[PDB]
Amino acid sequence: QYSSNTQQGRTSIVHLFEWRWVDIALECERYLAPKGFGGVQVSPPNENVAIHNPFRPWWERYQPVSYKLCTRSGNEDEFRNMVTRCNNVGVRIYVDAVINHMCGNAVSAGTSSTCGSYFNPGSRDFPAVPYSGWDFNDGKCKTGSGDIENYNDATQVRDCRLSGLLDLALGKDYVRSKIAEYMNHLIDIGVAGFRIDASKHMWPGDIKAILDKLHNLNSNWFPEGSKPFIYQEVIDLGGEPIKSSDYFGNGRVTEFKYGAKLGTVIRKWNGEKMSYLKNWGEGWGFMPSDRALVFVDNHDNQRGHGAGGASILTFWDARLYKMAVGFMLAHPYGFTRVMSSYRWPRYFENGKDVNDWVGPPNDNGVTKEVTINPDTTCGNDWVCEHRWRQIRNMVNFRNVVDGQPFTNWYDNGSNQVAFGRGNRGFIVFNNDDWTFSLTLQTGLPAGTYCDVISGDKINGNCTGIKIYVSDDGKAHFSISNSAEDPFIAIHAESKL
Ligand SMILES: [Ca+2]
Ligand SMILES: [Cl-]
Repeated sequence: QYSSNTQQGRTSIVHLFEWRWVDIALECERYLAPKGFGGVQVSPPNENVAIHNPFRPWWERYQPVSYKLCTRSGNEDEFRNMVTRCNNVGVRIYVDAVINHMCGNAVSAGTSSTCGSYFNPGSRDFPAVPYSGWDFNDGKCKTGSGDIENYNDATQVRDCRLSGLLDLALGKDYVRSKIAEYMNHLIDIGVAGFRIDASKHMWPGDIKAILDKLHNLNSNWFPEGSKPFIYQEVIDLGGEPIKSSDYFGNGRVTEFKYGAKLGTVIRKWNGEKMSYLKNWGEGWGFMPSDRALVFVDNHDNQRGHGAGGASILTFWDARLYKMAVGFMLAHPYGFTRVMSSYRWPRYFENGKDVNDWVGPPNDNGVTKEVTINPDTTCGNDWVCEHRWRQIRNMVNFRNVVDGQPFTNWYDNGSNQVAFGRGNRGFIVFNNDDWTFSLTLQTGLPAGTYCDVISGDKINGNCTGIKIYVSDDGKAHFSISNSAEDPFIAIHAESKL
């Protein structure tokens, strides 16, 4: 479950949050494939609750009604069509598996579901699965409210309702099987792995028992013996009885310390400065690199939702955001996930975004397609951070330098740093209030290199800044403190 299963030479997965299957399918063939992306994390593909108050919030997709592959992103035909087309061009699909619970216990019974299935939360009735009262932890939970009341109690965090969400009895073989059934449906369709939603709220053993029932990946695209890639969502910033390491047996785990710390550093808050990033990684208290699923922000924290703090950088902070993502993509630590979002009508009430619930761009509830402007940007309020040249070129930078060791690090004691990856790449950052002008050892072979942040290499020339690495591997860098993108990057494939 530790192998990404991505095509030979691809190191990142992008989260196309709330995107529709047909758009992802197209996105794979026209952009993701030729741009070297490894895979796409898709929003939950199973039928969820249609919550009309508020109007179709993004979080309704985290409230299962059944395992029918029918959502606002598309039906089963479209889902299968997407997986096939993406796999045919070397781009993998990773499913966000919401298996810890069904919907909120207070949701009204009826057919307000993305596929019309009937369900009765009050009576614990989900016939489309089917699940009955016998399949939830109502009698196992020992709290007075029946919900999770204290995270200092590892047991209730696992057996009680997460904010009211009906907690599935993952200890029962029947439930474990119904879930395995759903996941094998996805695997057989072509899925390459899963993001396991709310991993902290399930015993590491129940998850395992579920994974033990899964098929090997589709043998038309994946080698024999291939197991689904597994990265469990566990928010652990320390201090809790539950640790991210408790899940290393099932696969990789989300490292929420990564984004929180990088953001505080890049924003230069709490006395942090980029020069401190020289021992970035385990040296900062993070989990082992071979188990970490890193990212700057995710669909949750870019909204402050159960977020890791205000330090989290997002597309709203474009300039600093690109530096954060660039550094992550260049640093060998962990497996990188790039975020891609939609712009919502953010409105504050003093540290309160009352519009953080707003779902994806839509027309009366129907998710809007992703239009592609000529400058390769996206319309209909889709941010598409993964298409920003600075991020897109850094995704390839990670591919190019893959396997090379972190070396040639330099820092000015403040916020001007630079480091390379073996003899295949070198990146430079200036986050100080003055100019960064210096000759640095890049560890790269002599030549003229295109800065892949400012431009691209095309027809034996650069469209942006050019860097000249002399015979001893040294090159001059000059990044103004007021540059729109205060960082430069070059690698073996950007060389003329
Ligand atoms: Ca649970
Ligand atoms: Cl996540």
